[PDB]
Amino acid sequence: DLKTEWPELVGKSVEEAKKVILQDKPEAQIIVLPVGTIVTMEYRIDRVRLFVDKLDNIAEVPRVG
Amino acid sequence: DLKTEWPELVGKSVEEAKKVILQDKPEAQIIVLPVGTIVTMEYRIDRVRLFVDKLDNIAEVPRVG
Amino acid sequence: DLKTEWPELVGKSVEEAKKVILQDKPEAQIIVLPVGTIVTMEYRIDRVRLFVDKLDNIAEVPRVG
Amino acid sequence: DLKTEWPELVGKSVEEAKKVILQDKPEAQIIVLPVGTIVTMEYRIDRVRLFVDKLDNIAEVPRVG
Amino acid sequence: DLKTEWPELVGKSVEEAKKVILQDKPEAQIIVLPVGTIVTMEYRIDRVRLFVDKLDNIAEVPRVG
Amino acid sequence: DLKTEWPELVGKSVEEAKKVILQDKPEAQIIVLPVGTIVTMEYRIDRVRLFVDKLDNIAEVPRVG
Amino acid sequence: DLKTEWPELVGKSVEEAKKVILQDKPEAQIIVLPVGTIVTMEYRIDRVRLFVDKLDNIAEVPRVG
Amino acid sequence: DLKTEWPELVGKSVEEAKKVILQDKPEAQIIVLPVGTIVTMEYRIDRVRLFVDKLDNIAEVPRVG
Amino acid sequence: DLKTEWPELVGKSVEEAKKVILQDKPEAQIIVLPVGTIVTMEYRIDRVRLFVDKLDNIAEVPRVG
Amino acid sequence: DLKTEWPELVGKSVEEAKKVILQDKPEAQIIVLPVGTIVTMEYRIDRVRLFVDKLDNIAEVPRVG
Amino acid sequence: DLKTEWPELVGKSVEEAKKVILQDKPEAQIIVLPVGTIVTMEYRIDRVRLFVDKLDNIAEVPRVG
Amino acid sequence: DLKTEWPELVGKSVEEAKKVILQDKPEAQIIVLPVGTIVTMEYRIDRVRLFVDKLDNIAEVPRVG
Repeated sequence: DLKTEWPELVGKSVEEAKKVILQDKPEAQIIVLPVGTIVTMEYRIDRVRLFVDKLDNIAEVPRVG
Repeated sequence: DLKTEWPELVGKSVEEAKKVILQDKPEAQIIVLPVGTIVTMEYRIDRVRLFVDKLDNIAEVPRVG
Repeated sequence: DLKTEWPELVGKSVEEAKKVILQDKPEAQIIVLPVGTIVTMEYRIDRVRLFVDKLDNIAEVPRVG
Repeated sequence: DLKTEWPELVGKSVEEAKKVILQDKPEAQIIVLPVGTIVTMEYRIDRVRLFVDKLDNIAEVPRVG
Repeated sequence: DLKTEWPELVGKSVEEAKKVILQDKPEAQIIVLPVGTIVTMEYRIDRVRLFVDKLDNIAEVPRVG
Repeated sequence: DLKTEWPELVGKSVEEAKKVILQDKPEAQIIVLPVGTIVTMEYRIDRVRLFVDKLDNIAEVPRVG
Repeated sequence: DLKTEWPELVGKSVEEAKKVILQDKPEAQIIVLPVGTIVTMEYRIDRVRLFVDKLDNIAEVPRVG
Repeated sequence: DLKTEWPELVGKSVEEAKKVILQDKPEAQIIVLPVGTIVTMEYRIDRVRLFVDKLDNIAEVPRVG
Repeated sequence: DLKTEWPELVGKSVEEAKKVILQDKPEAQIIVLPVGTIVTMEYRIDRVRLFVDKLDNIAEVPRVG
Repeated sequence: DLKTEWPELVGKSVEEAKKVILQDKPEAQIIVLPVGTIVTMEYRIDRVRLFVDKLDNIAEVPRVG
Repeated sequence: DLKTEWPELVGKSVEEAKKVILQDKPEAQIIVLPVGTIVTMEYRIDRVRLFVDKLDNIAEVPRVG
Repeated sequence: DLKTEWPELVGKSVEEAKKVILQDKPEAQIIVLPVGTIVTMEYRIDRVRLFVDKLDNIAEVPRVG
C-alpha cells in the first residue's frame, strides 16, 4: 500500500499539507502552484504538486507525480 | 432533499457565502478561486468551490463537488 | 420591453455602470470581472456581469445573464 | 415553476431529448453541439443547447439559454 | 435603424439564414463557421458570420462584423 | 465502500468498460468522449464519463461525476 | 475615407494614443487592455480598444470596433 | 504602395482568392487553413495565409506574413 | 534501471512502437492519442501514452504514466 | 554551419519537403502535424516537425527539434 | 542582408536588448511582453516584440514583425 | 554524454538551480518562467528554461532548449 494521494488535505493550509505529506513521504519534493496551472506529463515518483486557492488552501487532492 | 447548490449566494461576499454554506453543510471544505479557473473533474462530496469576482463577490452558483 | 443590455455604458466607469443598472434593474446582482474571463453557461435572470478594462471602465456591453 | 433544466435527459439520445424538451417548452430552439464547445454569453430564453457525446447522447444537463 | 443582428434566425438552417440576411443586407459576405471558432477582431461592415451547430442550424445570433 | 472509480478499465475497450461499470453501478449514465474534452463542473452521482483514445480504448480512469 | 485604424500609434504611450484617437474620432470610447486579452465579436462603431504592453505602450494597431 | 492585404477577397472562394493574389504577388506562397488556427509569429514576406470557412470561402482579410 | 521512456521510438509507426514497448514492459496499457491532446495529471505506472502524428507515427518520446 | 531550418520549403508539398530534408539531414525523423498543434518542449536533435495546411503544404518553416 | 532576428539577445536584459536593437534598426518600435502572450498575425516591418521572463530577461529570439 | 536535463533540481530554489546548471553548462542562458507558460518551438542549444512555482522552486525538470 503506497501512499500516493492525500484526499484528507483538501481545504487545509499549504503549511499543514506540507507537514502531513513529509511525514508520509519524507522524500517528497513539494511544488506549490495555483489551481488551473498547466503542467507537463513527465512523472516524478517523488514530486507532490499542491494546487492552492486564493487563500493558500489545498484545492485539489494532492497526488504523487 | 440534499443541499447541493446555493443560487441565493450569487453577488454576495465570500464571508457571507462561507457562513451560509457552513450552516447548511457543516462538513463543507470551502475553496475560493477566481472566476474562470480551470479545475479537475474529481468529485468531492464535501468540497464547495466559491468562484469570486474582482470584488470578492460570488460570481457563479456555488455547488458541491 | 425588458431592459437586458446597456450598450450606453461601454467606456463608462464601473461606479457609473452600477448606478445606472440598479436604477433600471433594482434586483441586479452585479459581478465585476476582467475582460476575457471565462464564465459558465448557467443563466441568472438577475445577474449582470460587468467586464472591465485596465482602468476599470466597461469594456463590453453589459447584459443580463 | 419555469422548466429551465432537464437533468433527466443526461445519457439519453438527442432524438429523445428533443422530443421531451419540445413537450415541456414548445417554443424551444434546439441547438446540438459537441461537448466542450465554447459558446457566447448572450442569453436566449427560447434556446436549449444539447451537448452530445461521441454516440450522440446527452452529456450535460440541458438548460435554457 | 441599421439591421445589424438577426436573433430571429437562431435555430434556423443555414440556407434559410442566408436567404433572410441577403434580403435585409444584399451586400452581405456570408461566412459559415462551427460554433466556438476563434476569429479576429477586424471589423467588416459587410461580413455576417453564421455560427452553426452539428446539424447546420444557426446556433448564435448572427451579427454584422 | 462506494464504487466511484475504475482504474482497472484503463486500456480496455469501451464495450468492456460499459459492461463492467453497469455491473457495478446499474444506474450508470455512460458518456463517451474523446480524451481532452472540456466538461462542466456540475456533479451527477449517476454519470460515468469514459474518455477514449483513437482506438476507442479507455484512456483515463473512469470516475463517477 | 473613415479613420478606422491607427498604425502610427504602435509603440506610443497610451496617453499619446488617447490624445490622437480623440482628435480623429471625438466620440471614441477608449478601452485599455493587456495584449492577448480575449474579447467578444460584437461590433461597436465608437469603441477603440488599445492593447498595451508591460510598459503601457501600444502593442497592436488600434482599430475601431 | 506594396500590396499587403486583400479585403476584397472576404467571402470569395479559395480558388478565386489564389488567382487574385498570384496576379498581385506572383511570388506568393499560399497557405490554406481553417479559421481559428493558431500560427507562429515568424514573418515571411512571401507567404499569404488564407483562412477559410466550412464552405472554403475566405473568412478573414488575407494579409502577407 | 527501470525502462520509463522510449526515445528510440520517435518517428516509428504505432505498430512498431507497441511491439517494442510490450517487449520491454509486458504489463503496458497502451493509449494512442493525437499530438497535442490534453490529459490528466493522474499517474498510472503501467500506462504508456503514444502521441501520434497525421501518419500514425510516434511524434513525442513515449513515457510511462 | 549546421542545417537547422528550411525556409525554402514553405508552401511546398510534404512529399517534396521530406525529400529535401532527408537529403540535407539523412537521420531526420520526420513528423507531420496540422498547423496549430501543441507540442512538448523536449528537444530531439534528429526530429523535424512538418506543420501542414489543409492541402498538405508546408505552412511554417521546418526546424530541427 | 536585412537584420530581422537577434538570437544573440536571448538571456540578456530588456535594457541591453533595446540598446542593441535600436543600433541595428533605428526605426524599431519596441514592445515588451511576458512570454506566452498571444499576439495578432498583422505584420509591422518596424515592430520588434521582446518577450521577457520573470527577471525581465529576453526569453525568446527577438524578431521583426 | 551531454548534460541536457537536471532532474536532480526539481524542488530546489532557482538560486541553487542556476548555480548547478552554470557549473555543468557554463554557457547556459537561464530563463525563469512561471509553470504553465507557453513557449516557442525554436531550439537554442544554450538556453535552459527554469519553470518555477509560487515559492520560486523548480517545478519541472530543467532541460536544454
